[PDB]
Amino acid sequence: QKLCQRPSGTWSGVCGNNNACKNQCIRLEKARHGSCNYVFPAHKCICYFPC
Repeated sequence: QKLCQRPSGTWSGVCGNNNACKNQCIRLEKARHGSCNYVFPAHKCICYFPC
């Protein structure tokens, strides 16, 4: 198991707080993790799934 990233699901916008959208992913789209991943040109909450 590692973490695979997936931006779309519950997230749409900017990455406000790591823990916030992490939890949001896990609750909504049911990810394992989620954080501000720096994709050009700005941090977005990318949800991390177990892969």
